[PDB]
Amino acid sequence: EYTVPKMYLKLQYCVSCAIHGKIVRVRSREGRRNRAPPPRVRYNK
RNA sequence: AAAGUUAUCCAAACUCGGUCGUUUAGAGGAAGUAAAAGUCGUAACAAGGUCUCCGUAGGUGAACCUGCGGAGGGAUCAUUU
Ligand SMILES: [Mg+2]
Ligand SMILES: [Mg+2]
Ligand SMILES: [Mg+2]
Ligand SMILES: [Mg+2]
Ligand SMILES: [Mg+2]
Repeated sequence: EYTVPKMYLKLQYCVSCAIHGKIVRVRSREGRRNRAPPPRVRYNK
């Protein structure tokens, strides 16, 4: 039995390249002030 | 005791030079405002199609472009061992 190793990276972007690669996107005026991380899907349908 | 006369003082006026202020002529050079049915491009306002702007330095017909350090008045108030 073998376990393939992992790889660890830390990418970091300017804002101009952040929303062209769809890392983040425009939010509404009221929804802007919400800094909780998005809830990742834990059921996947 | 009059004309006249000697030496100081108070001094108008003229001549030459210096200095300050106002007004005015000038070949040529370089800007601003307005008036246009002008010529050549399209820098900015939408991610204005290379995100925009600030200080500094260089370059190009013209708007402008590029290097170094900033700012968000941005196109992100946000990504977990
Ligand atoms: Mg003159
Ligand atoms: Mg003249
Ligand atoms: Mg431009
Ligand atoms: Mg802009
Ligand atoms: Mg704005």
